[PDB]
Amino acid sequence: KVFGRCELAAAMKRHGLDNYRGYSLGNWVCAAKFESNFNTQATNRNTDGSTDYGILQINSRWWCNDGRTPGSRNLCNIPCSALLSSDITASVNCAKKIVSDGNGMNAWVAWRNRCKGTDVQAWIRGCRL
Ligand code: NA
Repeated sequence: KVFGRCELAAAMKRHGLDNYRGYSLGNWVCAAKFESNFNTQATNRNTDGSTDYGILQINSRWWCNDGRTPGSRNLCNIPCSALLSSDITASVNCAKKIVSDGNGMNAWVAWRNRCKGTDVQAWIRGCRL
């Protein structure tokens, strides 16, 4: 599923991402925009052999299990395929774990390089939230 901007914002808010760890909803929408283009099925292989999965491109080295990342942890205790569902619940729960790990949303390279410090409120403009 490819979410619309306001649809994803509303789903993220319902799942409790708005202001989670102090990151406004727009930060999460922006991160999903630049990580996956709002596509829940986005997968991207990294050179170290891990893969990023889903709307928030959660990595298989630490957070999910994909059975093909030797030496990997599965801290969200979830199959990586579950981060590709049209229902983003699993991705959000895992992102909550990720953003609490120490470096906040800097865990997402696209958020740090394309969202951090920008007018992230633009990402929720016009949404009935
Ligand atoms: Na893993």
